[PDB]
Amino acid sequence: PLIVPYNLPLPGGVVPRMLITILGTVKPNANRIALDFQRGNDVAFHFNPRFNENNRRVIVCNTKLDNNWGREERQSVFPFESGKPFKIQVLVEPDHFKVAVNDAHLLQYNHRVKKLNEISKLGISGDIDLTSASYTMI
Ligand SMILES: Cc1ccc(S[C@@H]2O[C@H](CO)[C@H](O)[C@H](n3cc(-c4c(F)c(F)c(F)c(F)c4F)nn3)[C@H]2O)cc1
Repeated sequence: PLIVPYNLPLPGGVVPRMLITILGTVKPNANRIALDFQRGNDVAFHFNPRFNENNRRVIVCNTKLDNNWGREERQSVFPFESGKPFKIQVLVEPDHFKVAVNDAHLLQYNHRVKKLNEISKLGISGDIDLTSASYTMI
């Protein structure tokens, strides 16, 4: 397995038609997972499965600008399961990141950070065994 937290450079930033694929297995009794598409210290797109937020499972998405988190976007469809292998696909579209988990569409996140070419790393952290993280153009 790859070492978590893992940094995946995104050379030249992201662009529409770029597909990022993350394969891993959720740890037993997981609490949290995060993907962080970063523009320097800013987080353009934070994708954060929470397994126990007041006894509910929820995906929280947000952006961090100058160390401040913005308005959260929440999704109660929750396709992750402790102990189980998953696939996350993040497709960059012109106006949003489009996320599918285990081949099922999950959510879209409209671009708040609009300098897509400056979003040039992806951090992967939290309660997973990370098998692979890669990108390709579709
Ligand atoms: C005013 C206010 C008060 C409380 C909060 S709570 C905050 O909410 C954010 C989304 O709006 C982020 O989720 C943020 N956050 C989570 C992580 C994280 C992770 F999600 C992992 F999965 C992980 F493995 C790890 F190491 C982490 F550090 N880092 N920052 C959270 O602290 C936010 C605003």
